[PDB]
Amino acid sequence: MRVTVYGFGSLNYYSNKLNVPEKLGGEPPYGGSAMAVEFAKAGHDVTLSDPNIDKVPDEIRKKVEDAGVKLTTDDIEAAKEAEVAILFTPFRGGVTFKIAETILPYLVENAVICTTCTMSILVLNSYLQNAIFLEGREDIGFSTMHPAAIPGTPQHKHYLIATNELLRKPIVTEEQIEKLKKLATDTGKEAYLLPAELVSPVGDMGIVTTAIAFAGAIEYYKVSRDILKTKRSMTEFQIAQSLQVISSLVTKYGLEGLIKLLNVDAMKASLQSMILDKNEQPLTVTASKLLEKIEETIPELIKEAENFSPSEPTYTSAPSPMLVEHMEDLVGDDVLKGILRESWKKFNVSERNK
Amino acid sequence: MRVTVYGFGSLNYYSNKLNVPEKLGGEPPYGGSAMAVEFAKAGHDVTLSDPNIDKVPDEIRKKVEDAGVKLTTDDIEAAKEAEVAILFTPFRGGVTFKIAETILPYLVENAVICTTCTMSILVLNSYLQNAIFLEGREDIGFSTMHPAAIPGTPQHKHYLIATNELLRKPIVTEEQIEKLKKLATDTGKEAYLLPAELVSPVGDMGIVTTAIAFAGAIEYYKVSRDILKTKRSMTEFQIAQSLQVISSLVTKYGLEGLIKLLNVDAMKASLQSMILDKNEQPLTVTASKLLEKIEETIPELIKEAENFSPSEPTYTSAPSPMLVEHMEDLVGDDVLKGILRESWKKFNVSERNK
Ligand SMILES: Nc1nc(=O)c2c([nH]1)NC[C@@H]1CN(c3ccc(C(=O)N[C@@H](CCC(=O)O)C(=O)O)cc3)C=[N+]21
Ligand SMILES: Nc1nc(=O)c2c([nH]1)NC[C@@H]1CN(c3ccc(C(=O)N[C@@H](CCC(=O)O)C(=O)O)cc3)C=[N+]21
Ligand code: NA
Ligand code: NA
Ligand code: NA
Ligand code: NA
Ligand code: NA
Ligand code: NA
Repeated sequence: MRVTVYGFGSLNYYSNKLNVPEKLGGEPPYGGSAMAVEFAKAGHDVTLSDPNIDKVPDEIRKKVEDAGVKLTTDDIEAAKEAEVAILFTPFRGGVTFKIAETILPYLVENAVICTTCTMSILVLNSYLQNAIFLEGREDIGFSTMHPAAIPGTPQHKHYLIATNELLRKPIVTEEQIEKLKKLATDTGKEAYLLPAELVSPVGDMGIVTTAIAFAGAIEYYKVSRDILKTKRSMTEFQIAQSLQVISSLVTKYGLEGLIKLLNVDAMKASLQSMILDKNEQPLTVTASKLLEKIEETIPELIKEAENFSPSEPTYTSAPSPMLVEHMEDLVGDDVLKGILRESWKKFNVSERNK
Repeated sequence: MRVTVYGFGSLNYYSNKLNVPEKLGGEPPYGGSAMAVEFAKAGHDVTLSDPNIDKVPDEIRKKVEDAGVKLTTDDIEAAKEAEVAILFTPFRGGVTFKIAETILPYLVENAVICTTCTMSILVLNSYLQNAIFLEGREDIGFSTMHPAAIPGTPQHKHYLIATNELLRKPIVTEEQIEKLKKLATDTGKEAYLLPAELVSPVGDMGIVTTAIAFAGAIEYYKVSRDILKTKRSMTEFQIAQSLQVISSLVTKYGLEGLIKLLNVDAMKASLQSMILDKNEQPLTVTASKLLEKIEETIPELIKEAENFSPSEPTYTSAPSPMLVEHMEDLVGDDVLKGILRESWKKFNVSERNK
């Protein structure tokens, strides 16, 4: 199939800033370039478009070209025969939007546009609605080829592919998803099909918080089921509440607010009474140990927390899905969609140091 | 001061169901009874009201009475001179509401009603609004004496006391809070003053999820700051999103939905690329290890997840505080308060096994 990868990947970031050969493995080139080489080795007709191809050293460029990858700096020309367009584009503001809007009229009929860790597919799909109406591109599909790893490292053994699950309207077809699954299996990677909204919390760097919180909830569920002998309904309410509260505090008041309002000393004290089976509670015990010296590890945050004051009140435990249902019933989806747009932009209050 | 503790504490639960002397320490009686004995030893005029005082063994009853605690089965008479009324009442439906509504006209002027781990003070305060209007008890204060531990165990060294912080309207006065702080310091306990909405996620059994997720977010913040060298705004967005998503999934689809939709295999794979400094990432490493055998530990949930299907779509990442602000602007608080009522009731979809 004809695949165009947009973005080589930052050579300096993966070599000097984050020592990827040392911390994870493999050798440069990492990122979009590695993805392209793999698709080309599988026998796909691959093009890699990047405006800075001339800054790539000759030895690395030659290695990429030898695999069969066609290199170019022309994004529009690179889109012309593309059945799959993968955006390995900057975190930087507006670069991904610009590229997607520019290639949109040139992609082949039924082409699918895929984002990676730097852009939510839902944010991109929403941003392009008027362009789709104007260019009559309702045939274009939207999904992801999220590596949830750095391509070129031994850890990259899969791709997270966004599906229509949990969405009100579809953004991709079954045929398009099959093409993405094939790109993954043709290159020896496991294809993980997830609801589109979950690709980011599962694939991005936040997987650390996602997995620790999820593992912590299962640990609390096992203590509740086996030791406290409490009701499932009570256990699920406690998990939902704890996580909604922390999320609300970080969103509204930042990490400094989260720390000042929850009270680390209180959490540490309270947690002592839930250490009921040391052998069956690895995370509780590990977390308790961390809370003991937490102030030495994050002095900069402890200082912000000491100078923090909540500017206005809020309902930290209000369950989002319940507020979402009420809002949808009261004003409808389009009106509600003009909220998930303002959230991702923060990736405002953070800028103003709030 | 005159304090009335409502509820002895369940002798069978703390001795046979949860082996408290073995798992935590100390000796029976645990709970409300222990709290009463401590306030009586400090020199307070203490009354303990419980309908089942005659079921308490004589030796345990004698030990309580010897400390100066007045035992009774009459809740109304027990309220008559009470400056502080502490509800160490059942998790069981409507028992706490009944007692609070019944003693409300008899408490002394400016008395404060305190809940413990079995009832949110905000839920109770909301439920009693018409009774307060009718009995002209706008002088009554609402707060907590949450042990965030089992009173009588060596771990119980503090109390969580609800304040007006983060609330739109106050529920307690400074004088009332000072009385609670005194009950705590008079009995050698640390007084932890928290915003009323945070007493439950910090004090209740959910502290396991609260502390693991919080510790996990700080661990991810340190990896982001020191190793990835990414922006604070990006880090806080990732923490907020991860936790909002997990909370939304558990609230709407239960633990079985959470497990099926996030995909444990995907989370485990993705997490491998964020293990960047083993020595500085205890929770990531511990969580990764747990995900490896997670299916053997919770087969009952893995089976529900296999038979799970989302009934309707939702926005799992919608930030609650943003939806709260919009709702408050669109319909006002009273209209919005008729939502936090339906949430706590679940402590519906859970009952229907959804
Ligand atoms: N499951 C998984 N998902 C990931 O998404 C993932 C991972 N594992 N392992 C490590 C790579 C690395 N990573 C970065 C995050 C932010 C910046 C970032 O903020 N870069 C800025 C500037 C960085 C700088 O110059 O210091 C930028 O490109 O604009 C970079 C790299 C996430 N990764
Ligand atoms: N920081 C902290 N906060 C706590 O709130 C806390 C703690 N540590 N350590 C352990 C005690 C124990 N605990 C229970 C939770 C639910 C039931 C429960 O659901 N009981 C049911 C029935 C129990 C049965 O009969 O099996 C009931 O009373 O109706 C009991 C006990 C929370 N505790
Ligand atoms: Na996230
Ligand atoms: Na902040
Ligand atoms: Na809901
Ligand atoms: Na909780
Ligand atoms: Na459930
Ligand atoms: Na907000």
